[PDB]
Amino acid sequence: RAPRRQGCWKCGKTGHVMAKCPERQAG
Ligand SMILES: [Zn+2]
Repeated sequence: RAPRRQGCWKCGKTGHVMAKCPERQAG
């Protein structure tokens, strides 16, 4: 899943997305 949304689809930053961001729930 390439970073097509340019960064997370919630934080708004590259280098990681909503799947790799530091806060993606992950329960
Ligand atoms: Zn991020």
